[PDB]
Amino acid sequence: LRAELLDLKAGGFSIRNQKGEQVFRLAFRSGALDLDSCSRDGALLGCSLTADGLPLHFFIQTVRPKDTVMCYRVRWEEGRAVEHAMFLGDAAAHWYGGAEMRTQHWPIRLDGQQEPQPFVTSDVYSSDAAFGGILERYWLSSRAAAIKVNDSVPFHLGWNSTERSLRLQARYHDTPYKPPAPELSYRVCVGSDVTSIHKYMVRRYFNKPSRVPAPEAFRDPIWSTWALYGRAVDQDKVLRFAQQIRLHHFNSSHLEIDDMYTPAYGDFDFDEVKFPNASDMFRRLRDAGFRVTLWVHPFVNYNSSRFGEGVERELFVREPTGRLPALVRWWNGIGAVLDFTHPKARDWFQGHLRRLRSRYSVASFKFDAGEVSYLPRDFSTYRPLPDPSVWSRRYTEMALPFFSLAEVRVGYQSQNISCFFRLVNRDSVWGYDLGLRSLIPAVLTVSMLGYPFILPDMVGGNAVPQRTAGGDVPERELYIRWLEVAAFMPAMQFSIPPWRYDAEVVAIAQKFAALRASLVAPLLLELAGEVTDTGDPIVRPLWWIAPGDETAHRIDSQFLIGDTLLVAPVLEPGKQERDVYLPAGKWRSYKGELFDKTPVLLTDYPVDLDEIAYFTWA
Amino acid sequence: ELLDLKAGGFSIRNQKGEQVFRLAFRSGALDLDSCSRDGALLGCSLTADGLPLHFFIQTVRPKDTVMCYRVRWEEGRAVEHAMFLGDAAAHWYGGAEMRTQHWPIRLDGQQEPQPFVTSDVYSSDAAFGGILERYWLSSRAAAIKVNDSVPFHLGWNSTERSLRLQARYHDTPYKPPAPELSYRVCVGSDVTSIHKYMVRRYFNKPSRVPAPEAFRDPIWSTWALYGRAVDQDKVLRFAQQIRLHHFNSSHLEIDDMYTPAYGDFDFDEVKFPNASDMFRRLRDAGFRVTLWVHPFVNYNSSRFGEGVERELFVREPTGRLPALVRWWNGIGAVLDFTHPKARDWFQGHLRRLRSRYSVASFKFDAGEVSYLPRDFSTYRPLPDPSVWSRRYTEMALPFFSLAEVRVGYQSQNISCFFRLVNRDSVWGYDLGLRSLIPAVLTVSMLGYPFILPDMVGGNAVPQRTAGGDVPERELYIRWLEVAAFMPAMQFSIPPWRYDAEVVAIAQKFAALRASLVAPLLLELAGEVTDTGDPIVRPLWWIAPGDETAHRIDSQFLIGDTLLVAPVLEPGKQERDVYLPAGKWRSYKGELFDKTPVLLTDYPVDLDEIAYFTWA
Ligand SMILES: *[C@@H]1O[C@H](CO)[C@@H](O[C@@H]2O[C@H](CO)[C@@H](O)[C@H](O)[C@H]2NC(C)=O)[C@H](O)[C@H]1NC(C)=O
Ligand SMILES: *[C@@H]1O[C@H](CO)[C@@H](O[C@@H]2O[C@H](CO)[C@@H](O)[C@H](O)[C@H]2NC(C)=O)[C@H](O)[C@H]1NC(C)=O
Ligand SMILES: *[C@@H]1O[C@H](CO)[C@@H](O[C@@H]2O[C@H](CO)[C@@H](O)[C@H](O)[C@H]2NC(C)=O)[C@H](O)[C@H]1NC(C)=O
Ligand SMILES: OC[C@H]1O[C@H](O[C@H]2[C@H](O)[C@@H](O)[C@H](O)O[C@@H]2CO)[C@H](O)[C@@H](O)[C@H]1O
Ligand SMILES: OC[C@H]1O[C@H](O[C@H]2[C@H](O)[C@@H](O)[C@H](O)O[C@@H]2CO)[C@H](O)[C@@H](O)[C@H]1O
Ligand SMILES: *[C@@H]1O[C@H](CO)[C@@H](O)[C@H](O)[C@H]1NC(C)=O
Ligand SMILES: *[C@@H]1O[C@H](CO)[C@@H](O)[C@H](O)[C@H]1NC(C)=O
Ligand SMILES: *[C@@H]1O[C@H](CO)[C@@H](O)[C@H](O)[C@H]1NC(C)=O
Ligand SMILES: *[C@@H]1O[C@H](CO)[C@@H](O)[C@H](O)[C@H]1NC(C)=O
Ligand SMILES: *[C@@H]1O[C@H](CO)[C@@H](O)[C@H](O)[C@H]1NC(C)=O
Repeated sequence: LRAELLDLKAGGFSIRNQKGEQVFRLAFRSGALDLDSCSRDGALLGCSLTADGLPLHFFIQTVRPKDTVMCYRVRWEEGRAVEHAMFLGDAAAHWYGGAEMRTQHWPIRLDGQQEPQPFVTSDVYSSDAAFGGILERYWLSSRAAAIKVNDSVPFHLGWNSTERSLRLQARYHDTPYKPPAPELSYRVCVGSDVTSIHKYMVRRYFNKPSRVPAPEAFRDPIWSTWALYGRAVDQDKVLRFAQQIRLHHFNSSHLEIDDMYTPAYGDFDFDEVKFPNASDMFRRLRDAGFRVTLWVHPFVNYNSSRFGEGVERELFVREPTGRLPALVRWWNGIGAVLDFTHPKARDWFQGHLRRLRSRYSVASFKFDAGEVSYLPRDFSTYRPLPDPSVWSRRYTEMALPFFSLAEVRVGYQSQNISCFFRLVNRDSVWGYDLGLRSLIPAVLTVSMLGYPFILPDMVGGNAVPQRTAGGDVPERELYIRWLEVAAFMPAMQFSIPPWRYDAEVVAIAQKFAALRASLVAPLLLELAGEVTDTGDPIVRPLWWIAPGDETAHRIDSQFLIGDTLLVAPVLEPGKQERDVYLPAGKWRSYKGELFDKTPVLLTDYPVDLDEIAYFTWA
Repeated sequence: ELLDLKAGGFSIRNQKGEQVFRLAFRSGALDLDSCSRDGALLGCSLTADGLPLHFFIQTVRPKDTVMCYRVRWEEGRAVEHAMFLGDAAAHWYGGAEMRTQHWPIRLDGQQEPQPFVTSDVYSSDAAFGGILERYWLSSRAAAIKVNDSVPFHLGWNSTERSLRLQARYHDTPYKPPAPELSYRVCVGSDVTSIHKYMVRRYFNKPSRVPAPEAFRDPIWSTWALYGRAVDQDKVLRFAQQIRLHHFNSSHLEIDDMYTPAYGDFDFDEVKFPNASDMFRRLRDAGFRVTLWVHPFVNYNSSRFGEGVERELFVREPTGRLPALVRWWNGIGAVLDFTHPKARDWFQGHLRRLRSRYSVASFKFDAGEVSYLPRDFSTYRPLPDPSVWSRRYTEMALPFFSLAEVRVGYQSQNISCFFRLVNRDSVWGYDLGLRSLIPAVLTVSMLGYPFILPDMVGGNAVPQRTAGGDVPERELYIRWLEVAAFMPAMQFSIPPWRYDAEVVAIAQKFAALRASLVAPLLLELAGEVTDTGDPIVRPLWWIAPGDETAHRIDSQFLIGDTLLVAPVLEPGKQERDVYLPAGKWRSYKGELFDKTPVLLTDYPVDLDEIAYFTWA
């Protein structure tokens, strides 16, 4: 059976574009159709029975929303689980989108075998199976086809590398999804090029942020206490850090005071031991020209002076019967988690944040955690969440009153929250496993999902022992190369500072701060103001401007800021040159060279330790 | 044998030809053409709808006078069989402690099968109480034991007078280690013989006897008298007042609340400034002391953190974190008595209280799985959740001599006292005066000889009290009188709360208990170890062929030789008394030797109980 350019068989379907290329192929894996049960009424193709003879609500509806776009609405509705296997295709077909992951490849590459698991916001820092804090049920092909899985679906995702398939599953057994009868539905749209079809899908499904964060956050470096000091942060260390930033002649968007400044997790005011005179600390920081943000989280531990208050006022996520709080474990221990569906728990959280601003003139907050992997398997909330990841959304709404200098590390339809979105903890390693090579794939993936204001975590990574190339801190060359690429991303955050290394590392950092300020920042601010209208990302893949270009489809070592700044950092140790691809148009190099014969690969393009290759539209 | 199997159910007859058991299949019907016989085994492979089935009936003749029928129905589809109680002449005993306790068993209205698990029935007429067994006995000398394997749920239907026996795994605290309903129906010559066979087969006997003074001297509890507000001064004033009114004491039981928070084991220094001195004074005044304990650690307990970190608590289903519970004293965790570490932790605190304060033993309160979460996990798995109650009652074993528990799930071989759940200060069968004999008989039937019928006069809860503030004078006296003849006797609201006559009546019944009742209780207690027979016996125990003895809920036996007939109604100075076969000497000296007989309008004044001794 043919529905426009879609071939339906018993065991699956395939779709072609007008050129006659196969741009989508899908197998039914929880059963087969009985084609004799299928009838066509206009654009609608419905089927009533499976091949085994079970009743079924299946349909394919053809929709022509534009002259150059054909969409296919698909529904398979049976307690029997639904699975369709979406084939990525041959080596020339490259896919983008889905979730932030621990090992982030661009284009998407998933190794081995994974049985479908809940497609929900998880902390992937320790897990290569899980799906990260920022995700969307959206996959885009370099062959100008895209799939959006319906928000209704109790959606689980697996993969099979042998047949290079995504396993799309709807199920209600062994999952944190509740019903408001499994149901897998989605829309496949086919366009003329990858950029056009992407823009159609983004405008249809994702909201835009309508505001821009503080302009200094797109220019001056952010300074975090976390990687430098860890939990042992205190009043003296914060002031010594602030002083050292000024003496080494660096600007600051703000200083972010991290874990731990409270006596217990759940308390909001300062530990009087480690911060004897917080008021004085903030007065000195204000006088020295530092805005300040504070690390906050949705947890109240059992030994918090606020745990009792939360239980009695019922501000916590509950066990399934909805009567008592449910205990959770996070990286800082055991307690409850605040229910952001509950107006009282929202007012309670907000009240403590407004008190910290009122008292200490704190500008905004680092909103840490927010993943449903830190909620119990099965739970209840003041308002029901059949889709559990909507809890992540509700937590990110806590940033709205302080959006201007706020960061969150989760996004579930959080795109219209006009704050920064931080990548989960990068490790001080070179590789794609949360390392230097993960940065461009991860930022591109997040940008694709409609989150323009991206903070790529910490320059040099978090320097976790056993996860650090160089033992104690990231090795010198890793720090420099990271610093360089980080200078061209929308927000830039140091923790382990340049003066931990040597005068040359400091000099390189000062150079990239100055270059960021004069070249990058004016363009970031223009593009940030443009988001409100266009909904286009700030960090763009090479294929954005060269959508018909197979090399631009594959590249993970280069990116664009808007359409006009092309960046090609060195991402390998012991290299003073790299290959640079210029995809289309005329490009002026940082040294003044005019390249007007494109597309072209520049072979062995010189880039010394203290340099990055960048090119501007001509 | 004498079992007729049809498609829709079966019936069983005794050798006299009476129908002693009738059961309907309610989750399907048998295809009789699928049934074949190999010796005593009758197996069937398909239902009437044509579904595959593991069904069998095996005939077993274990004794000359006993025929048993092993039945299995094994299908995720729930199994339900409806057991018919029969006509008005058929009377049934056993099952669970209930809020409204009738004898024989009477269940009103309609109840969908619900989990047959240890619950706190104080506020609930549907639920099954802390002491229960899947065991039902007929006055027609038939009994059923439901297999321990069954994920067993019980309902009832008063219209057809049926028990609804259900096996299901959906919406229940039962986990599997495929629903399965199996049971054994045994038929004997008389109700007492068949009961003794079933008890010896299924229930263990306690091999030890509690402290002899617990069967003689009254127990004194602070609970109904003082409530939570109990203090060091109040405990000492109570102890003094017991001595000044010339009463003996087995021991004084200090109840809720003596700790700063629930989960702490040592004394609140505010309400008990010098606990050591309090216990020294009580010891000098000749008082043994027991302490109220429970399996909960509240979130505001200084011990909650320790329990979380050492993982001593019942967990949520994934078995990683503690699960919070609500009980009558707030929100916290519950200790996992499947966990050796949590058992050692609990025991350690109890041994410290004995070592420090010379406390004799403990009141082990709660223990029902209705205070555990719907779905939970434990160090060792409990596919049958009520085994948690068993594991909690094992905490009494080292202090059994003066211990009480209020739950029993195969806890019979734990040689401590078993307390009825809170009696209310009312006359009726809803935890009132009329509930006492049915409840004690029901518990005795399940192989628990050492029974404590809670508090003389009840707990005096406002809105659940005949007389407002305390139980009305006549209720207190009648309760006191029947309580004097039960295996253990516990006052809380004391006689001197009322008047000199109530005190005098209490002193009389204390003296009578000491000289008549206590020597017999101790003999029968020592006999349990060998016979496994209860102390408190129904009239039908000695008169098993007697239809009147089958029905009576207002009389009981201590052993075979002491017959008790208390007044259980306000404004009555007489009652009808039934004497079964044999010769009886009344408390006034009258020889009744023309029996069985109904004594009509037998005089019993306010300060008296009717009792008779074998002659
Ligand atoms: C992953 O995909 C491969 C290829 O589709 C699956 O392997 C096939 O399995 C079927 C049985 O259903 C065999 O008859 C085929 O011969 C297999 N083909 C190959 C190339 O191995 C495999 O089953 C899938 N794995 C999972 C976990 O679903
Ligand atoms: C911001 O984005 C959120 C999330 O998509 C929008 O919230 C949805 O709004 C519609 C219309 O009111 C509701 O029916 C949905 O239930 C909302 N979803 C959630 C998860 O809250 C919100 O309206 C957006 N606001 C703007 C102005 O863009
Ligand atoms: C006391 O009673 C308990 C419970 O009936 C007995 O424990 C059982 O012992 C059997 C056989 O050794 C085990 O297979 C069961 O697992 C135990 N059941 C439970 C629920 O714990 C115990 O053995 C009895 N002890 C004595 C001496 O009578
Ligand atoms: O503790 C402060 C720290 O928290 C977050 O990182 C933690 C992460 O969420 C865990 O998965 C990991 O095991 O532990 C990390 C801390 O050691 C946060 O992302 C980080 O920036 C910092 O705020
Ligand atoms: O509070 C001590 C008290 O506890 C027990 O009785 C409680 C019962 O378990 C609850 O169901 C009821 O709602 O509240 C009762 C206390 O008010 C116990 O049985 C009793 O003897 C005493 O120890
Ligand atoms: C997607 O979900 C919406 C809301 O549940 C529903 O109306 C629509 O029909 C679904 N689409 C398909 C193709 O099943
Ligand atoms: C530092 O801040 C000052 C004041 O806003 C500004 O004029 C200057 O351009 C900034 N320099 C850099 C390198 O960011
Ligand atoms: C009762 O349960 C036991 C243990 O699971 C089993 O072996 C036995 O056969 C069952 N009895 C019947 C009658 O099904
Ligand atoms: C109770 O039994 C009657 C008569 O046998 C029957 O008609 C009725 O449906 C039963 N009720 C329930 C709730 O099963
Ligand atoms: C009370 O206890 C005393 C001292 O042990 C004992 O001699 C007496 O027989 C007991 N009397 C009663 C009525 O319990």
